[PDB]
Amino acid sequence: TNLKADPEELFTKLEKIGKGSFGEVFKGIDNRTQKVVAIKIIDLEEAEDEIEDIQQEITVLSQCDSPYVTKYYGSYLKDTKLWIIMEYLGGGSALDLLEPGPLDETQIATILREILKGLDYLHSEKKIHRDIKAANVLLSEHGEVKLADFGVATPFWMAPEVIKQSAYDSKADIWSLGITAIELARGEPPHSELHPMKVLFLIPKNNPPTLEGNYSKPLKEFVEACLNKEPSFRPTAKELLKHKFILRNAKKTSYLTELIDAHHHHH
Ligand SMILES: Cc1cccc(-c2ccc(-c3cc4cnc(NCCCN5CCOCC5)nc4n(CCCCN)c3=O)c(Cl)c2)n1
Repeated sequence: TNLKADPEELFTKLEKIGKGSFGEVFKGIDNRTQKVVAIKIIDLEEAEDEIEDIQQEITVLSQCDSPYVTKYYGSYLKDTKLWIIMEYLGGGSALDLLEPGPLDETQIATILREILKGLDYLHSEKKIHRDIKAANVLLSEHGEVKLADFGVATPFWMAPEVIKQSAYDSKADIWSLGITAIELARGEPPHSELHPMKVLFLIPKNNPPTLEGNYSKPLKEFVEACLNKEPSFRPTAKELLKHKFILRNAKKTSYLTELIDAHHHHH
């Protein structure tokens, strides 16, 4: 992190665009390029126990160089405040884009395909995302789909072995992807009506969720593949990129601008 430069001279801070982990997130302008950025400001006086978690996510982001992972531009310390500068993605999150109404299976398949490309990248780099969910999938204004908000190394997207504090690996991300597929299809993850502490024992106790409703059998099978209780029975991200649901239904990401437009016109 840069300790000399004054982030308030380098960036113009604009409106809040999100409640982030450990701090609020603002739309900002890079004053030298006039590009829009996302700025997370964390008060390190008021968030002291979590500082190592913040450092860990910065480290992981700084090691990533993929079209499918939100870019990290650096961080600055001013008085007690840490400014973290990231790529601004103007389409908003996939969770945002569920608000006007249901996605169609081409949109679901396209978003899942792009998430899978990001997971393929991370897993090939021996990284685990750890918090795959629609709120952490961001779209550019062109429809590009990228991962953000890595989990630290709410239970609804957690694999059973993560909850049982077993040794887990990248297959935990594949379970979370299955939950995210249900969320993209239905609007909410399984058990969304229940208190989190009940969900904490239901996920290990119960059979895995299934996708309920009038969805194509390939989509239900995609979900069932990801949501195996046994991690070794879950496919890899590489394998899932060849799943018939993806191959039959995914299309150009640029088509997702229609989804972004529907969210803009809805508001
Ligand atoms: C602790 C730690 C360590 C290292 C890094 C970070 C860290 C994590 C995430 C981000 C972040 C980036 C980001 C980019 N673009 C966007 N666009 C939203 C546009 C919405 N508009 C609404 C109006 O209509 C148009 C669309 N939002 C971003 N958000 C907010 C959303 C988070 C979703 N989970 C970020 O939180 C940053 Cl900067 C740093 N954290």
